Amino acid sequence: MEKHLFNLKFAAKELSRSAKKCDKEEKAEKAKIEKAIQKGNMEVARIHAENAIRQKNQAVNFLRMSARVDAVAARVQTAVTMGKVTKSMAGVVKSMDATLKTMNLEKISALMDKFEHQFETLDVQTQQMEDTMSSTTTLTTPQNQVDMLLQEMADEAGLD
Amino acid sequence: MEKHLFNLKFAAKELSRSAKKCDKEEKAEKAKIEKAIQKGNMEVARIHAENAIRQKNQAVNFLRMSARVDAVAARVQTAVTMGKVTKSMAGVVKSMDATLKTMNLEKISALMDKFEHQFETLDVQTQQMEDTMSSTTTLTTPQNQVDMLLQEMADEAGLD
Amino acid sequence: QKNQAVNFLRMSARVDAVAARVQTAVTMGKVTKSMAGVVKSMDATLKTMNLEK
Repeated sequence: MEKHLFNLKFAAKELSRSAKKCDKEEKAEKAKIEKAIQKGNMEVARIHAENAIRQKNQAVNFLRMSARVDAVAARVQTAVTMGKVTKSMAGVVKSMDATLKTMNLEKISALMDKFEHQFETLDVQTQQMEDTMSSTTTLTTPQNQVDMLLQEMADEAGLD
Repeated sequence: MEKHLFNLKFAAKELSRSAKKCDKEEKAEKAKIEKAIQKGNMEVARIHAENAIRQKNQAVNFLRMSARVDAVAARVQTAVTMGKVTKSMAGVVKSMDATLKTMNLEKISALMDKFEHQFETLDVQTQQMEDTMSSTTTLTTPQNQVDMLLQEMADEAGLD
Repeated sequence: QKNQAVNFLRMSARVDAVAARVQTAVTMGKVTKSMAGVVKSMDATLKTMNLEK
């Protein structure tokens, strides 16, 4: 499908370029007319005048085609990108669906209260551990000593 | 079909070039006439004058052919590019059609309400998850503490 | 030229007035911020320096 989009854009840019040439030729042809009629030739001056004119009207005609073809090119662009979005969206709806069948909310919620209970047990493990761990080395940290220390750095705390 | 377009443009540019030569020869031939009649020769001066003239009228004739042939060349150009646009357009109408038969709007719209329902379920999954997830670690974020904090940075907020 | 002199000079007046009040607004701003500063630093140094100690 892309192939046709690319050919349309190509045809558009094509028409623009050709129109551009015909216009350029038009200007050059004015110049050439002036050189011609400078001699006093009334025939060459004629067919040059003529080719100048046709170059200009061709410029109009081509450039018009460039317009309309460009428009269709735009809408085709929209059509393709729309296509991509549609496909990909179908993709997420499906994968998410078949992953919504085994992930259906009940199993999740269960997994979550299971979660609460779980790390709750983590916390009690922690607490227990730190009780025995702090009652084994506790000879090296009297309560009294810590009291007088904390007081020591209390009264003078911000005095430096 | 391109082959004939290319031969027409070729014939046009051909005629232009030959016309150009005949013109150049014309000027050179004026010069040569002057050299000739400088001696006083009334015969060489004749046939040179003659060839000068015919060179000029040939310039007219050729250049005229260049004009008209160029015109047909232009319209043929339009015909070809029109051809390309037509084919490619037929292409998009068809591919898009046979992709409009299995993509026919009803199935899409269905896919879309299915879409709403789907990500709706996503949101409830989210909400649930964050409830248990924020009620498990919630010991580490008292409500009171957050209140006094937010107030702390409320009163002085923009004072810096 | 003379009436323009009047007109411009009038604009100079009023714009100058607003300029003055804006000046007051800014300096007021500075004073407010800095004052908030002393109230706070002095406060958090009033918590560990509280009169009893």
